[PDB]
Amino acid sequence: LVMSQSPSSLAVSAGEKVTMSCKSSQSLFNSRTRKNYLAWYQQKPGQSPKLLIYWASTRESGVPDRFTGSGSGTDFTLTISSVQAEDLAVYYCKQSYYHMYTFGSGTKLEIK
Repeated sequence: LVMSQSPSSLAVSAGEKVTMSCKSSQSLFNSRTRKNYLAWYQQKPGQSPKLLIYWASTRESGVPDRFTGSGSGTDFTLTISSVQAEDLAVYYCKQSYYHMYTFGSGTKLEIK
């Protein structure tokens, strides 16, 4: 199982929308619970990881609608509506199915 994220680095202006990908070499869809065990985390410098989305598209309580997770099977997407200064961080995807390769390599988000 290979988890791959892209792009590695995103540099945009405030207010812009961005999308990032997380691919898996194997399907993360479980025919039992019928859900994709893929989550997205926000990692700021030295801070504790922050859960943004789980079950591929379920937004964690406290997270604004600006963060949206989508996709199924092998291709997943994290969308951030209008990037703001507080969004500056590295975003990682984590799969909880086979569990051979847990986290993706991450996408760094910055402004300007």
